[PDB]
Amino acid sequence: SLRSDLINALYDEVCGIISAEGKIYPLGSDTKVLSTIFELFSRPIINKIAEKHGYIVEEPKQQNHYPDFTLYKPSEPNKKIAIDIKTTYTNKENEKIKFTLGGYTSFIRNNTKNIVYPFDQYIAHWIIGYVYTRVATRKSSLKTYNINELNEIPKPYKGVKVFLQDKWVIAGDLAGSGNTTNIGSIHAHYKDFVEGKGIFDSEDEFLDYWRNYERTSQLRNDKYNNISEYRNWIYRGR
Amino acid sequence: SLRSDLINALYDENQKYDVCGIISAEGKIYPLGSDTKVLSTIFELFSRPIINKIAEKHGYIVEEPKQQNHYPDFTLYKPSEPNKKIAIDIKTTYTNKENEKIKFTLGGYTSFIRNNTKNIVYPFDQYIAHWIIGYVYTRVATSLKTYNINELNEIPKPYKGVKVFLQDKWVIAGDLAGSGNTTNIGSIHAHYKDFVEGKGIFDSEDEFLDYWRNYERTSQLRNDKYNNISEYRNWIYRGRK
DNA sequence: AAGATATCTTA
DNA sequence: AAGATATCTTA
Repeated sequence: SLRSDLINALYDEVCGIISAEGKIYPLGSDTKVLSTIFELFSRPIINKIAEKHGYIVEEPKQQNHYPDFTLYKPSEPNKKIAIDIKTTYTNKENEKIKFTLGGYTSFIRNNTKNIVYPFDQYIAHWIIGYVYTRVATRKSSLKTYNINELNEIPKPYKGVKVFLQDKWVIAGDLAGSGNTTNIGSIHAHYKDFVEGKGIFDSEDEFLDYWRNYERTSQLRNDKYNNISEYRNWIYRGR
Repeated sequence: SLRSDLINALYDENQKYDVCGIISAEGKIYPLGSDTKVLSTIFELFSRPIINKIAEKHGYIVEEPKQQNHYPDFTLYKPSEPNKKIAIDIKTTYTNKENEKIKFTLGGYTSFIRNNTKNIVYPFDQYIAHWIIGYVYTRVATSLKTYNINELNEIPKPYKGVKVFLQDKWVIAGDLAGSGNTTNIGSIHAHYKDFVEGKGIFDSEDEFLDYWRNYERTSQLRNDKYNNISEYRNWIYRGRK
């Protein structure tokens, strides 16, 4: 399928930035550097596979718009797939990780706000999750290298494990961010996201929970703070 | 001096080299995207080597943060003068037309400029200078195809007119917010050359710091207090009340 | 001014 | 949970 192909290609597949003159500057250790590194790394892979499956690939023509990639075949343009690259680290393998999966106050409550095409034209919402182990930056990460010095440039990451999965499967009930209100993924191990061991029962339960989520913890206290407390709410009448 | 050196280096180095992509240890080159986040990381990893060239030339030690969200991007100093560090921070912005006014988000106003050791590499009071290295670039029209080692020139870039400057945070800060939920200090909204000429609004770094330490998070709690420089100055005049 | 995009630390 | 890091957008 398009999916079996994509995840199969991502799996089978960086030391720094290069300039037109020839200089290559090393990478920094902050997450803002890696996110960009992974997003870019993913761009020509998602486009090669999409082609293969007669899909068109689009990107936000406008900034601050979800998702990183919009996919669709010409014919059936009302059936669009949404792909989003996410990124998180890990200090030591096996540890539990979590992802921030998007705002619950935008394209999930308003159909046009902060998204390319109306929320309703997307049939799927995948999450290509990248994970990496943190590694302290190097002094040598501060000098420029040359095309032939390449195999010597250190990187701020060790072992990167990547997974692909439907958003709601890996979504949780705990908020991913406080002030910028983000949906939070499950806080589990890597293969739990890979085996899709989530907590929500259906796509619609996922949206029902988050679409009904209150910002102010006070209002949330007597509404429902988690999955458990949610279903009760359900059995009471909402 | 260290400063004029840094500036002159950021000019000449940035005026001749263009970053057109990321590279793999094996050879493959991946093009860039046209969105600010992508761009703002480039100019960040780009300056690091220069700030390190010149700092070394003046015998200054350089240090990047230890945690993933600590200010500033670099801490300079002489071991001969510890409690005297220089803080450098790179900011980015964009313009559609070449001759527009710009504006940067100069960090938070409720973190370290309000609390000594919150979100900063070393206590705030251990810094003498706080510079900003601004990068203004120009958005262009927008590829998704991997270019080989011998194809650097075909690689299109999504920016067309980088302009950098180094100036003091306080000199260029304004009386308005740069962000709401992320409580950021706003810079002056002015034409590029003004950031270079230091045509700000605050009379001293002393006035800058106090404005931002009393700025109430919301217009409502503000109106009775103060919403700009003139109102701040009347408030001060009226007896900080 | 006020909230969105992404992701993290502090506890 | 909340508030930090950066920057944008909308009104």
